[PDB]
Amino acid sequence: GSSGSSGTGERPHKCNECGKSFIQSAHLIQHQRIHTGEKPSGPSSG
Ligand SMILES: [Zn+2]
Repeated sequence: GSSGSSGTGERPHKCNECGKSFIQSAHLIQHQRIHTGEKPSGPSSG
């Protein structure tokens, strides 16, 4: 059991991709991007 992000000082917003955290949502909503980029090659229509 690797305890991570356990202690004092937490945020109401956390990334579901890696697990990071941010004070404001706008901060996270933007970060999550680093995980999902643009792939116009994929077959997925649209
Ligand atoms: Zn992340």
